[PDB]
Amino acid sequence: MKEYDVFIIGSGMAGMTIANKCASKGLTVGITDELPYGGTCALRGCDPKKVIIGATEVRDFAKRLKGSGIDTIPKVNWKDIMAFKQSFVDEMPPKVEKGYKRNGIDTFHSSAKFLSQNTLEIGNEKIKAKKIVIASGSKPRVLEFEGGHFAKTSADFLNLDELPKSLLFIGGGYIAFEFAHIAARCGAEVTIVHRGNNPLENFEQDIVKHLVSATKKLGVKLILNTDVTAIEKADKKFRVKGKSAEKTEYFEAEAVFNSAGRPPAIFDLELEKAGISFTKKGVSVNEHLQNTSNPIVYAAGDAADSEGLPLTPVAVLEGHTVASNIIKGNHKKISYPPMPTVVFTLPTMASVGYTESRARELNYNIQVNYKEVGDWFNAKRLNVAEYAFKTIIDEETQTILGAHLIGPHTEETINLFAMAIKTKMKVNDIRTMIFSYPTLASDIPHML
Amino acid sequence: YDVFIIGSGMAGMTIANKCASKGLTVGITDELPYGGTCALRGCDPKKVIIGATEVRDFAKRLKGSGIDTIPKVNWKDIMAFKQSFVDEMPPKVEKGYKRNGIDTFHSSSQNTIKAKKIVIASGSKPRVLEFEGGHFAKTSADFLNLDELPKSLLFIGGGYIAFEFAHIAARCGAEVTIVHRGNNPLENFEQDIVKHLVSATKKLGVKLILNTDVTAIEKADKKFRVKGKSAEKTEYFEAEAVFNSAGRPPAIFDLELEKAGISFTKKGVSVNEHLQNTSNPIVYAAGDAADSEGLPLTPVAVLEGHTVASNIIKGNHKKISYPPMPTVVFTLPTMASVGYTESRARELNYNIQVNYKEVGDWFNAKRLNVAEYAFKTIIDEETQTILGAHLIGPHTEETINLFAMAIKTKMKVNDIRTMIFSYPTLASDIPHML
Ligand SMILES: Cc1cc2nc3c(=O)[nH]c(=O)nc-3n(C[C@H](O)[C@H](O)[C@H](O)COP(=O)(O)OP(=O)(O)OC[C@H]3O[C@@H](n4cnc5c(N)ncnc54)[C@H](O)[C@@H]3O)c2cc1C
Ligand SMILES: Cc1cc2nc3c(=O)[nH]c(=O)nc-3n(C[C@H](O)[C@H](O)[C@H](O)COP(=O)(O)OP(=O)(O)OC[C@H]3O[C@@H](n4cnc5c(N)ncnc54)[C@H](O)[C@@H]3O)c2cc1C
Repeated sequence: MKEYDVFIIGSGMAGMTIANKCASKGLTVGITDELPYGGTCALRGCDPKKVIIGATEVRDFAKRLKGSGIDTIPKVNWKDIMAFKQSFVDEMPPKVEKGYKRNGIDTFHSSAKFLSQNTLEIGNEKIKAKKIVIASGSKPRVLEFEGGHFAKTSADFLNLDELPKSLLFIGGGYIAFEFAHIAARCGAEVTIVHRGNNPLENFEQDIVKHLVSATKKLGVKLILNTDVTAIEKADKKFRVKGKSAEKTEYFEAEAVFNSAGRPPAIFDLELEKAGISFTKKGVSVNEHLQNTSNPIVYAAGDAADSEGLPLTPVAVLEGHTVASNIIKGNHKKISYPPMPTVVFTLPTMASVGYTESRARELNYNIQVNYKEVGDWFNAKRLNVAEYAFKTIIDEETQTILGAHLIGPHTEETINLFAMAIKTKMKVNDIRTMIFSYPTLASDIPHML
Repeated sequence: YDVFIIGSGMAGMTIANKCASKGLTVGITDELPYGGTCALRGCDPKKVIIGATEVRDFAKRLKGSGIDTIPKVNWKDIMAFKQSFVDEMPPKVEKGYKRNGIDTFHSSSQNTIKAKKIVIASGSKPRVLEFEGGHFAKTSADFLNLDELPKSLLFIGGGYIAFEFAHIAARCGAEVTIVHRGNNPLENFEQDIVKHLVSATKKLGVKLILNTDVTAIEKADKKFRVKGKSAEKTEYFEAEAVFNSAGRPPAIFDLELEKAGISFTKKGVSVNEHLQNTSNPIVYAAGDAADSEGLPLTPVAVLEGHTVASNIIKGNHKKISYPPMPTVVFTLPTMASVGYTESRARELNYNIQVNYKEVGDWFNAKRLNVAEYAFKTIIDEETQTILGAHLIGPHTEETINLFAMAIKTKMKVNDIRTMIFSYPTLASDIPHML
């Protein structure tokens, strides 16, 4: 058969990071992906989404200054932005292929299961390897209710030839809200059906409520405390059944979307046939991101049950660590800096570090600064109605435990709270800092 | 009075409000409405107007790529929008001053009303241009008060305001000229970066005239003819309005400084480490009015305020300390800098590593269809910390502050590389720049 130094399942951010890193320290590298090389982020995730959001920002901005110095609000041309998006998606796989060829990396284009501890079924073949890496990331949750198969994926949303006239999103996290915001701004009826009491349960609700507000003003119907129990095909539309505490509601839309959590993409690998430990949260890893059982097996990114948030940069960070323990031997212990996250709605919400309740749960002595500040210059000049913050400061050290933002540019500003946390910067050293002005960053000293 | 303050600017307001809260008697005077250059005739009103232009600019980068129509700026309606900001501010300063037992006065020897300690916070004024016809040239405040936009505009200058205003006017549909005396525009800034703003500014339909001294302005009908001499010719330039964009001397030359023995230069009131005058020790200065190590920025005016306020309140216990002072040119694309230029870090004999790159191909420049994206970082080799960073492209006005925090925190290069940033964002390009 073929022996390999490293064999990697999936050429995503974690797969690319290890493949490139190991191949340039001389090792023989075999990588396989069932889909074109790139990963969820580059082809069907963050990048394509952010491109699309581009044109909506133009529309949103023109709308905000209407009759305040702008007369015509542009309508988004759905056709042209998909093509623009596509030029980014189409270029990335050949770009990762070009690099794999220039690095002595064997490209395989087939799915992968374990046959044994150190062997894999790649199409027909039977590739053994010295160290094997699981970097499969996560997949859409299979909806286990009558009609579940009618619910299109996130990938399908980003590949729409035409924008449907109405869209329902089954979910209550970041994807449901980002895709609702895009759909509505491009001129469709949108509904969001979420099973929980609170949308974006993970985020500080004193921030989330302002996003719910903006989301209603946009013409997006938020349905809470509802389990979808069916999807039926009524002509070329869909009739969605939802059950709440007593009553039953039906909802019609030209397209229904699966916006649920994403389980780790590890359940079809025949893990058990290789003695590899796993949970419902993904591949079980130790402090070296080495499997807790089979020590030839490493995992990184969404496919690993780590303390890492399911974020592109985390997948890279975990990538550098796995590749290091492979190339040199188990020396490096994974260390997480702050993990800032963004919901790419307009207005954006951003969060880094602990929530109020999380910091109390950990018995930290805290100070809380929450403030709605829509009347601050930065919100008023851009005519953005929702601007609010919540900062969590440790009373003992006078450092930041966490920051939670909604308003203009929070996706950027959240990174200054990230750096303040990582550098253990005292609250008074941020207050007396000089920022460029007028800028959103320059409001940070007023948030403390 | 305990404290008497000349000018309710950012420095004036800061010292006034700070002293008044500790139980001191406070007297302040301006001459114009209370607020200062930034709030009423500077940064604030300028940023409001730039908003409308960002819409037009953005709806045009994505022209044919998801946007079909490019909106025209309504000069009247954004003036009105700008004016609502400016008009509501001075009554808001009264409400603060009155709610703290501060005496408001609205008029222009050693300590002559007399008071125990006196503060000079007069800020800066437009340079009086002293050539035949200099008076025709309107102030930058007048640009921000224009009822109507002229059809052509000429800017005498090579600094941030000349370019910021040229960008606005061009985007609003006007033929625009910059006449600069110097060899290079924006001389203080890294030229490896400035050259990219030059490129974009010409692509905008702006004529940049270099190495030219303006010798006259002549007013024929509702036009003006500007005369300009180089090493060769005396080229002439015609425009419905000419603007004074030349540099702002400190606003102290008409206060009769010599009548109080108070040290000054042409660069402003001479101050010590306490921001107390090097001669008269009853006199403190803050802002554009002080010849301090502080750049002429709003936040510097505030920082200098809090030091003067503290030395006055408890006695001379605090020596002014400057953090990194990031500055921005609010053109599109924006230009940003903080800390040392390459040549300045060499002048202080730092052993330096320099990272430059033009990166208009990177995802963040490419997805926004911004052609100009470049950076230049200056790293001290010994400590592996950032001495300076210099940026042009999308969001540099926001991103430059991360370089500021990195410098203040003596953050090692490798810890910026290992940081996790929100993605996709402009901030997440920082570790690639390093
Ligand atoms: C719509 C969407 C938007 C997102 N937006 C953001 C955002 O803005 N910011 C952010 O930080 N994160 C975002 N994320 C998350 C981000 O995409 C992931 O955290 C990151 O891409 C995980 O990368 P990975 O390397 O772990 O997996 P991926 O990068 O997805 O790579 C896994 C690869 O494995 C392949 N594969 C899977 N199973 C097998 C198998 N059995 N055999 C062979 N190949 C297999 C897949 O085809 C895929 O190419 C988003 C995700 C989605 C879905
Ligand atoms: C067009 C422009 C754009 C700018 N943009 C920016 C920017 O984007 N970012 C930034 O950080 N900085 C910017 N600045 C700089 C900023 O305006 C100043 O640094 C800031 O105003 C400093 O405040 P100050 O207290 O020193 O002066 P000011 O607040 O300007 O001065 C206070 C007041 O003193 C008054 N005064 C003058 N003489 C007398 C007198 N004899 N008696 C009584 N009162 C008097 C004046 O009327 C003035 O209103 C800009 C400046 C201009 C002109």
